[PDB]
Amino acid sequence: SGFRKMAFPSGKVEGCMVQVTCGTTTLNGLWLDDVVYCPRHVICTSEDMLNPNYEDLLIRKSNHNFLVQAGNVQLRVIGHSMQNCVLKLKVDTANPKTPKYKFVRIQPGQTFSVLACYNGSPSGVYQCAMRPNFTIKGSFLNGSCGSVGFNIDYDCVSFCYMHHMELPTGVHAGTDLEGNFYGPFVDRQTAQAAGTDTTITVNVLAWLYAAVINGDRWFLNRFTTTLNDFNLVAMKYNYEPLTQDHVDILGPLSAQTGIAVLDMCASLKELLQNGMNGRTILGSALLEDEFTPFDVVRQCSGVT
Amino acid sequence: SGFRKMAFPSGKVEGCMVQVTCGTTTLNGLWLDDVVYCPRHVICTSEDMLNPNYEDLLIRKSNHNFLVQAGNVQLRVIGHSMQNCVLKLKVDTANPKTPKYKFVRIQPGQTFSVLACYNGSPSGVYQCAMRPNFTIKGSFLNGSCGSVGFNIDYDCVSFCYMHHMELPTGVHAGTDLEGNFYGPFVDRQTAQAAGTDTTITVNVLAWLYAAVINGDRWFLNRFTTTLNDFNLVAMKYNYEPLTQDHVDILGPLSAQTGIAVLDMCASLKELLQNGMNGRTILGSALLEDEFTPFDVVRQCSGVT
Ligand SMILES: COc1ccnc(NC(=O)Cc2ccc3ccccc3c2)c1
Ligand SMILES: COc1ccnc(NC(=O)Cc2ccc3ccccc3c2)c1
Repeated sequence: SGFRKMAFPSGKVEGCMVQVTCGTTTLNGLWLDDVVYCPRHVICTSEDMLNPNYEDLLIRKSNHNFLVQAGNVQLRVIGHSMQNCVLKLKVDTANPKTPKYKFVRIQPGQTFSVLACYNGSPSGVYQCAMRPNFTIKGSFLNGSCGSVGFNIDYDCVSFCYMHHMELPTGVHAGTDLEGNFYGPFVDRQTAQAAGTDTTITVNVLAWLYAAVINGDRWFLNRFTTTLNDFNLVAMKYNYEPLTQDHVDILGPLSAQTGIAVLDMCASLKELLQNGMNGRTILGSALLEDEFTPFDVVRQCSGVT
Repeated sequence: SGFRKMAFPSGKVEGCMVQVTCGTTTLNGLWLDDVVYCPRHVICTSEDMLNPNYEDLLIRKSNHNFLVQAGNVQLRVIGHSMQNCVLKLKVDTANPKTPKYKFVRIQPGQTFSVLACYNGSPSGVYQCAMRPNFTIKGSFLNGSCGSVGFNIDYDCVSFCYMHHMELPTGVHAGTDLEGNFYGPFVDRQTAQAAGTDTTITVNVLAWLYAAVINGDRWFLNRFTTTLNDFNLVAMKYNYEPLTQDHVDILGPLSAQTGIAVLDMCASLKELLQNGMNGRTILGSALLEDEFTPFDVVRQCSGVT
């Protein structure tokens, strides 16, 4: 037993991290096959960020202006293009460490592991979730743009995120590996306030089921509720509406503990209205929403 | 900006994980050079665990009784020995993925990354800390024994922990890579209640400094304290005593924010006596003690 925010092993992804420099700007790039993916703002000078015209800026750039370095060996750039907000640098060498991969655009509420990088070097790995407002609460400094978010399906790396921006609230913005930002964020140095960050209700329910599996059962009561009654209380606390599909997704957790989904919703309603009263669940004093029901089932079974 | 429980990249460690089977028991092993390290309880049957005599049990075992598998290739065991609570299986092949390494016995309060494994396969990575009572709050299931705890000094992996036991409270027990358990734990299926788990005060101070760096300054007050006055309040809340060495360790964080260590102790005293009042610090509703001051400085600087 035990419950932790566990990230996927980062080994396969580490073998893909490279350093991309353009002018005085160095950031991280994802080297897959003979392509290096990186946030297109690598071409901007700090003044250009204020109101950038990426196509105009990119006209002044040639292949030899992008320095790509995998460890300490320099890679030769033989082509460059812009796809949405990512530059794809075709190199003369295919990454021999390229794992089996996919580019996925994840749904809000889904989780992924981040391999935070500086100068093409992996520094740390941690778990994140795409918030319902399309921001992520990561840990990024200057030099971290180009860090990637990913999941692993046994041996296939599903890249879902690339870090590009820090927002005024301290949260982060990024794109899928096709250069499209999640949400309404643009790669411009302008204040882009995020929307209301709602709670991923299904994830909280999955983590309350993980808490039951672990031995923390103080919050379980003798009450039940209905989807409609639950959503009246969830809406008040900025919780995402609960659907029958969410109830079905919770199936293996509801069966494992023997506790009905609606019975757990009733316990969540009482935690929302009455608080934790100084108590904790899985060592947390608040309701955790960054474990999808898949993460909980995986951790409480034995998947690798 | 942003603050997360970040683990070191697990790539170097993944290349060392193998599966060790003995009888019907399969667990994980650490393959470094021509040696495979594993918890010696791999030789026990579930009945043997009740009161094991490891030397007697190990007499009935030969090299051919230990099955070592690195991925899907079988490794040949040409020697076996017991060192404290770890079996060292000498194999005929040196691990070509062996990174530069060290075996360290960490101090209580120190942190490390865990690469949780099942059948020699890495499943997840997360950060842990050695509690002052020598337990860890990990996430382990059956098949996870032999999972390792480690730190990385640029390119050198310092292995500090090997998972062996789950304790009645749900916490875990393990050994350093020389087979000595941290704490008074023994590899026997007997109830071994842990001692009082105290709070690593210095780690909470480092994480309160990280919170200031991040923009969360609500808890900062106009008060100060002395080491002796702070420790009177810390003792009451089961907090570890604060020494001048802890104050010195906090140096780069105290300089970075400009806030004296004793001024931050005063804010910690008010958080202890008055609680959080429904507020949060770095998205947590309780005082986090699993970021050493080194982790905080590292995350709030740019180390890889
Ligand atoms: C390379 O350029 C990058 C990289 C990463 N993040 C950014 N972010 C921004 O510029 C957005 C921002 C953030 C905070 C503000 C705070 C106040 C007033 C405006 C603000 C605008 C730019
Ligand atoms: C291979 O053997 C292993 C592996 C991992 N953990 C264990 N742990 C134990 O046996 C200790 C324990 C835990 C919980 C109890 C609860 C009640 C009564 C006694 C208890 C004893 C043994």
